[PDB]
Amino acid sequence: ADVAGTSNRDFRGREQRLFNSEQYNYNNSLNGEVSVWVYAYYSDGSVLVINKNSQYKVGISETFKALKEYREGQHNDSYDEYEVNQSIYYPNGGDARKFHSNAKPRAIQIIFSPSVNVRTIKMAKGNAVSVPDEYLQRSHPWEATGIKYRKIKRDGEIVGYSHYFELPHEYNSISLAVSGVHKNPSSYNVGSAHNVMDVFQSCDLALRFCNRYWAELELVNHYISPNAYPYLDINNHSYGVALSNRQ
Amino acid sequence: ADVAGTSNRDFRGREQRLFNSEQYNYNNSLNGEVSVWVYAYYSDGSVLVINKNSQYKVGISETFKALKEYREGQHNDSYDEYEVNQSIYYPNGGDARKFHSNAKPRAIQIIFSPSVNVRTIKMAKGNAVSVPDEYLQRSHPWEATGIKYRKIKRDGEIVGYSHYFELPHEYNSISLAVSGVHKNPSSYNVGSAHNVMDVFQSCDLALRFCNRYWAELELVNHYISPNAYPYLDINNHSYGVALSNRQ
Amino acid sequence: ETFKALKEYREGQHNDSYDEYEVNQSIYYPNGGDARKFHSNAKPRAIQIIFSPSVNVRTIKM
Amino acid sequence: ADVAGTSNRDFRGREQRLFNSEQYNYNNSLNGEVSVWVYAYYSDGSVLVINKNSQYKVGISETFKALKEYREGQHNDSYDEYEVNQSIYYPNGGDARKFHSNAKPRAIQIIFSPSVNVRTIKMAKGNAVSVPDEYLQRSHPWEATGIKYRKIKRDGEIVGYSHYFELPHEYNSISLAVSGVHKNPSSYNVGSAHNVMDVFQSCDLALRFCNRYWAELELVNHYISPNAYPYLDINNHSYGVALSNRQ
Ligand SMILES: Nc1ncnc2c1ncn2[C@@H]1O[C@H](COP(=O)(O)OP(=O)(O)OP(=O)(O)O)[C@@H](O)[C@H]1O
Ligand SMILES: Nc1ncnc2c1ncn2[C@@H]1O[C@H](COP(=O)(O)OP(=O)(O)OP(=O)(O)O)[C@@H](O)[C@H]1O
Ligand SMILES: Nc1ncnc2c1ncn2[C@@H]1O[C@H](COP(=O)(O)OP(=O)(O)OP(=O)(O)O)[C@@H](O)[C@H]1O
Ligand SMILES: Nc1ccn([C@@H]2O[C@H](COP(=O)(O)OP(=O)(O)OP(=O)(O)O)[C@@H](O)[C@H]2O)c(=O)n1
Ligand SMILES: Nc1ccn([C@@H]2O[C@H](COP(=O)(O)OP(=O)(O)OP(=O)(O)O)[C@@H](O)[C@H]2O)c(=O)n1
Ligand SMILES: Nc1ccn([C@@H]2O[C@H](COP(=O)(O)OP(=O)(O)OP(=O)(O)O)[C@@H](O)[C@H]2O)c(=O)n1
Ligand SMILES: Nc1ccn([C@@H]2O[C@H](COP(=O)(O)OP(=O)(O)OP(=O)(O)O)[C@@H](O)[C@H]2O)c(=O)n1
Ligand SMILES: [Cl-]
Ligand SMILES: [Cl-]
Ligand SMILES: [Cl-]
Ligand SMILES: [Mg+2]
Ligand SMILES: [Mg+2]
Ligand SMILES: [Mg+2]
Ligand SMILES: [Mg+2]
Repeated sequence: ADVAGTSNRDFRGREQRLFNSEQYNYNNSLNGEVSVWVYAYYSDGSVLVINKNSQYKVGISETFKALKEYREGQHNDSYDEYEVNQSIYYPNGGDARKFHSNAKPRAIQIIFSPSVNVRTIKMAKGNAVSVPDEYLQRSHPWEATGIKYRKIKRDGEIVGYSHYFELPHEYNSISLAVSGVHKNPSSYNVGSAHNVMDVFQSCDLALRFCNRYWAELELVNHYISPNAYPYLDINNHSYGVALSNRQ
Repeated sequence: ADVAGTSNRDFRGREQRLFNSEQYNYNNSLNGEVSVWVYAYYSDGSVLVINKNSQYKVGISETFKALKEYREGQHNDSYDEYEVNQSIYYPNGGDARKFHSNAKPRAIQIIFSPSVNVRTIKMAKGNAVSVPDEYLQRSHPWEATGIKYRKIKRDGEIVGYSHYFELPHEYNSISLAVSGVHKNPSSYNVGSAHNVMDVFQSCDLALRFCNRYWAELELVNHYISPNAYPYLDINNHSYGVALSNRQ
Repeated sequence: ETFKALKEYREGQHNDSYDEYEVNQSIYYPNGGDARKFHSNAKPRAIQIIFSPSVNVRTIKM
Repeated sequence: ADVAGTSNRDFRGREQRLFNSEQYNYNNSLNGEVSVWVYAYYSDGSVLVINKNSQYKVGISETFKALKEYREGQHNDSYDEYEVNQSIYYPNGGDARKFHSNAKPRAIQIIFSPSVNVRTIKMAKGNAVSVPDEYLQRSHPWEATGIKYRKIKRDGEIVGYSHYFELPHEYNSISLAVSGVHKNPSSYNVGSAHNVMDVFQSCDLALRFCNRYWAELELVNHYISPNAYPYLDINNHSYGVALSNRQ
C-alpha cells in the first residue's frame, strides 16, 4: 500500500473526513434533528438544563414556578416558596419569610443546534403570571430575537447559537418559551399538505430532558462534552465539535 | 390651548380613547393572543386556576388526578389519595379511608378571552380514566359547547365568555380538555401552507400558568383584577375592563 | 468574627447544617470538603462597617 | 550574566533567602503576630482546633462544656450530654445514661508560634466548674508553664512551642485558658502609656478560628501544612517551615 498521510490513496483518512462531513450535513437535512436548550443559572452555582430534540421544529415552554430551583431529595422551603410565588404574582400577595428567593434564576442561556434557522427563532419572555407584554390585550405573543444570537464557534465552524440574558434585579421574574425551526433552504414546505401529518407526529416524537447539575464545571464535563453539544461558559469560552470537512 | 373636555382639540382625550381601542382591536387581530382559563373550585373554598395564552388557538388538557386539590408545602393525605384514585378508576378498586375526597373539584368554570371565536370552542369532558364518552369505540373526541357560553359583559362590552358546570354529585369524576381558536373573519387561513409553521411554533410559544388561590375573593383581588382578566363570580357578578372606544 | 460566624443563620429554620459543615471544610482548604453545592447562599455578599460619629476615624483598624 | 549557583551575582538566590528571612524576622518584630492553638483530641480520633492570632499577646479561654466534642449537623446525645455535665459539675448530680462521655477530650496540645516569649506563657487549667485550684479562695489564677514547652524544630530552627498533656483518667475533667505575650527584647513597653490603647485595640482585632477535623491526618494535611503552621503529631514528628537564612 501507499504510506499513510502521503497520497490520495489514504482511504482511512478520506473515510474519516467523510464520516464527519456526513454527520454535519445529515443534521442539516430535513431528516435531521433541531435542538434547543434552556439553562437557568441559580445563585448556588447550580444550573437547570431543559433540552428538547425534534425534527422540523422545536421549543420549550416553562412557567415562573417551573424555572425556580428544585433540589431533588432535599429540603426546598416548599411552603415558604408557595408564599414567595404569591408575592411574585402580585406585590404584597404573599406571607413569605424572605425578601429574595435564592431559587429564582440569576440568568438564562438559550442555545440552539446549528441546524436551526436563526431567523425563525421566537421567544415569549413573559411576566410571572405568563403574560408576554404587561397585559394580554396589548401582547404580541413572541419577539423574533435571532439577531441577538451569537455564533458558538470551534475551529471556525458554527456549532450552535446562544442568547444569554441575566436576571440580576429583584424585578426580573419571568415565564419563558422559545421556539426555532429547522433550516430548510428548499422550496419544499415541510408543513405543506404532503408532509403536515409528519410534523404533527414530530410534536409527539420530540424527546425532552431536564436535570439540575451542581456547577457549570459538572455541566461542561458531564452534559455538554460527552454528548458533543455546543456551549458557552461564563468566561465566554466556546465548546462543541467541528465536523464539516474535518478529521 | 382650548379648555379640556369642551372641544375636538382635546388631543389628550382623543389619544386616551385611541389607546384603549387599539388594545381591544390588537387582541382581535391575527397578531393577538387568545386565552383560556380553567377554574376548579374545591369544597374548602380554594380555587385552582390553569391559564394558557397563545396565538392562533389555545387549549388546556388535564387528568382527573391533576384537577384534584393540591396544597403546596402542606399534608395532602397523599397515600390515601392514591387509594381514592384507585377507587375512582374502578368501583371498589381501592382501599381508601374516606367515602368522598375533599380534593375533588365541586365545580369547573371555563373562561375564554373575547378574542376567541365561540363557534370554534371544543371540550372533551371525559370520565376518570380519560375516555370522552363511556368507551373509546363510541366516543366522539369532543363536544362543540359554544352555545352554552355566557357573555361576560362590562359597560355593554363583551370582555370574555364563560361556561360553568357544577360537579356536586358523588359520580361527577372527570378528566377535562378544552380548546378554542382565535377569531379570524378573513379568508386568510392561519393554518394554510404559508403560515402553518408559525402555528406549529405557537404551540411551543404558548405560555402557561397555574396556581391555587385560597378564596374567590383572593382570586378576584390578586389574579383577575390586576391582570385585566374577565371573570364571573359565584354571585353572577362580571369582572373585566371595557376598552373599545372608551376612555 | 470568624468566617463561620458571618454565614447566614436562620433561627428556628433549616440551614443545611451538615452540608454547611462540608462547605466550611471546602472553604478552609480547596477540595477539603464533600458539599453538595458550588456556592453557599449563606456566605455574605457584602459588608458594611459603620462607626458612631464619636470615633476618631484615624484610629480605625480592620 | 553569571551562571546560576556559581557566584555572588545570583540575585534570584539572594532575594529568595532574604524573602524568607524577612518573613521570619517580621513575625518576631513588635508589628508581628503572636499565635496560639489549643487542640482537643477525642476518642473517635477527631480533633477540635481553636486558634487565635493577634498582635502583642494572645490567649484562648474555654469552658468544660465548650471543649466537649460537637459534631456539626449530626446527633450529639444533647439531652443526655446536659445530664453528663450535671454529673461532672457535682458527683451524682445528673441522670445520665452513660458512665463516660466519649465527647470528653482525651488530650490537649497547646502550641504557640515561635514569636511568643516562652517565659510569659500562662495557663489556668481549672476544674469542670472553672476554678483553677480546688476553691477560689486558695487559687492562684494561673501557672507559668513555659519550662514544660518543647521546641518544635525543622532543619534546626524553632518553628513553635508545644505543651501536651493527656486526660486519660475518669477524673480528668477540665476548663482551660492559656495566654502568651509576643517577644519583646527591647525596653519599649508595648503596654506603656504611649501604646496602651493599641494593645486594647489588638484585643478587638484578634482573629479567631475553630473547627473539628476528623483525624490527625486531615489536620496535618488540610490545616497545619497549607498554612505553614507548627505541629507535633502523636508519633512525635515535627511539622512547620524553617525560614531564617534559608531558600
Ligand atoms: N447560516 C449558516 N449556517 C451554517 N454555516 C454558515 C452560515 N453562514 C455562514 N456559514 C459558514 O460558517 C463559516 C463561518 O462563517 P461566518 O460568516 O459565521 O464567520 P465570520 O464572517 O468570520 O464571523 P461573523 O460573520 O460571525 O462576524 C463559513 O464556512 C461560512 O461559509
Ligand atoms: N362575536 C362578537 N365579538 C365581539 N363583539 C360582538 C360580537 N357580537 C356582537 N358584538 C358587539 O358587542 C356589543 C354587545 O352586543 P350583544 O349582541 O352581545 O348584546 P345584546 O344583544 O344586548 O345581548 P345578547 O345578544 O347577549 O342577548 C355590541 O356592540 C355588538 O356590536
Ligand atoms: N528564644 C529563642 N527564639 C528563637 N530562636 C532561638 C531562641 N533560643 C535559641 N534560638 C536559636 O535557635 C536555634 C536552635 O537553638 P536551640 O538552643 O533551640 O537548639 P539546641 O541547643 O540544639 O537544643 P536545645 O537547646 O533544645 O537542647 C539556634 O540558631 C539558636 O541561636
Ligand atoms: N412562610 C412560612 C414558611 C414556613 N412555615 C412553616 O415552616 C414549616 C417548614 O417550612 P417549609 O417552607 O415547608 O420548609 P422545609 O420543611 O424545611 O422544606 P421542604 O418542605 O421543601 O421539605 C412548614 O411546615 C410551615 O408550617 C410557615 O409557617 N410560613
Ligand atoms: N388508606 C390508607 C391511608 C393512609 N395510610 C397510612 O397513613 C400514613 C399517613 O397517611 P398519608 O395518606 O400519606 O397522609 P399524610 O402523611 O398525613 O399527608 P402527606 O403524605 O401528603 O404528607 C401513610 O404513611 C400510610 O402508611 C394507610 O395505611 N392506608
Ligand atoms: N453533604 C451532605 C449534605 C447532607 N447530607 C445528609 O442530608 C441530611 C439533611 O441535610 P442537612 O445538611 O443537615 O440539612 P437539613 O437537615 O435540611 O437542615 P438543618 O440540619 O439545618 O435542620 C443530613 O442528615 C445528612 O445526613 C449528607 O449526607 N451530606
Ligand atoms: N438521660 C437521658 C437521655 C436521653 N433521654 C431522651 O432521649 C431522647 C433523645 O436523646 P438525646 O440525648 O437528645 O440524643 P439525640 O436526640 O439522639 O441527639 P441530638 O439531641 O443531639 O440530636 C431525648 O428526647 C430525651 O427525652 C432521656 O430521657 N434522658
Ligand atoms: Cl432533505
Ligand atoms: Cl390581522
Ligand atoms: Cl519592632
Ligand atoms: Mg415542609
Ligand atoms: Mg404520608
Ligand atoms: Mg440536618
Ligand atoms: Mg434529642
